[PDB]
Amino acid sequence: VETISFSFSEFEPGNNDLTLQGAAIITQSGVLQLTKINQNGMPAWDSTGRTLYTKPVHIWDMTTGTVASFETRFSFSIEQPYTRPLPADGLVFFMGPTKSKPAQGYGYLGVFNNSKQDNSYQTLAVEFDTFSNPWDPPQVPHIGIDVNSIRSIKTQPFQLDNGQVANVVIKYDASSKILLAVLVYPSSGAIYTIAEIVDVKQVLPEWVDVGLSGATGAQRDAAETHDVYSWSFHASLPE
Amino acid sequence: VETISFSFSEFEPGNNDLTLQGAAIITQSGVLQLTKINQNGMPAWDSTGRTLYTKPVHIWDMTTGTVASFETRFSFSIEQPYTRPLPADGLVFFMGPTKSKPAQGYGYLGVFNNSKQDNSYQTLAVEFDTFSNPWDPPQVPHIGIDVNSIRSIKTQPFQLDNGQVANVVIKYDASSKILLAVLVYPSSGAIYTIAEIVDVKQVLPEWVDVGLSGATGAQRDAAETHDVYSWSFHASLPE
Ligand SMILES: [Ca+2]
Ligand SMILES: [Ca+2]
Ligand SMILES: [Mn+2]
Ligand SMILES: [Mn+2]
Repeated sequence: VETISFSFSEFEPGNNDLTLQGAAIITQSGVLQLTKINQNGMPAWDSTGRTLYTKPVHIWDMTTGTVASFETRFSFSIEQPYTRPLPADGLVFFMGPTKSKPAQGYGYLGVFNNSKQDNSYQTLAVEFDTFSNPWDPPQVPHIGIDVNSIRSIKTQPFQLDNGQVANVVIKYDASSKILLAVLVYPSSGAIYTIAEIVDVKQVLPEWVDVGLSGATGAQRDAAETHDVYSWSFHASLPE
Repeated sequence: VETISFSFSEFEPGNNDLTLQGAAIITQSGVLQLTKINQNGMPAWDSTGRTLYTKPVHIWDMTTGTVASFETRFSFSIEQPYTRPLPADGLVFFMGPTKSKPAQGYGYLGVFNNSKQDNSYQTLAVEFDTFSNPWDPPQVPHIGIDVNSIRSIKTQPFQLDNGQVANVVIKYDASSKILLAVLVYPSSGAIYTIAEIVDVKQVLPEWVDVGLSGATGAQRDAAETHDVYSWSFHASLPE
């Protein structure tokens, strides 16, 4: 069995096990700010940032046909400072081709480049979407499972507890092909769940990079914070 | 669309929407004690109790072939007073034939009668097992998905936070056939998940009763509390 795992109780500036991209920044206090926070302490619009675990994950083996099961956990906070314009756009956990570069920002969360379902993306993602784009359900924010597209194969609305820390748990069981996500707000006790069938073997390449990405809006002040406090990951590939 | 739903933010003695069976009683304080609490304030062994919702639920329709999606949530607490003998046995949420009475207690949790996988049980359930019987995984407590058998088709160990309140969320999406269960301990922030594929049409009858059940051990002082503070349920049958 081939296994890989990491756990950051807090983010460490300078730890090479994590690559920062775009506006992404790790504060001295240990917080990962995916989208730029201005001098005045407020989230900047037109911003996109990501972080990738430096080491690639062996998610499945073509020769043997085996597929790994995995789980990732992280705590994050989103603070929407203005009543208008609407806030945007969200953050997301993603898995895809190794050594990828940030894609289009805004509603594409830095992971996609358009709103088409393309197998060439070879990406699987769990989003926490804050702005309703033409391809989105009307309810916002919402959790969404993305398979080779920003257009979720399934979504689940949830209420944002402004500035409060949300605990997220994502798990994929290769035998049942079930990918599930759970979001918990310890502040209010609220619990949300979403799940769907996903055959990673039909989506992702054998080796992938796992990461987090966030993006703020296209017009002035259509922004919000996309801070992450901790991130753990584990994958087990049977032989 | 055929929909049904109920929500007890608390329990009240006398409310006839809930049928109490065996040792289960609703205290003046509004707490549902599935298993007998003696006069000295401790849990009695050799006790089995359950509560059923008075009205049946239309889970699926043979003629049209339509299948209902549902979700249920509840809060419970288990207190294990002694170091020895081991505590036992657990509580569980179940869906099965209407007009049912409590089955065997102990490790069968008042829902099954043996350790066989019999289609005649026509029962689906999510247990929170505190004792490890011969058919169980070695770790207890554990969550488990039961399909016509006390021998779970899938289990998930978890740590008990003694006497603390656990928040449970169980959801079933018929289109994906996914059955998910989540447990959250507000006290510690701990989150546990478990999911599996279940085709209710191959398991349950068209109409079912939904309920909760708890049981204590077969030997003196092999017991624990099985209190439920709240319970909600909702189902929706397409067309
Ligand atoms: Ca969006
Ligand atoms: Ca047991
Ligand atoms: Mn979306
Ligand atoms: Mn068990």
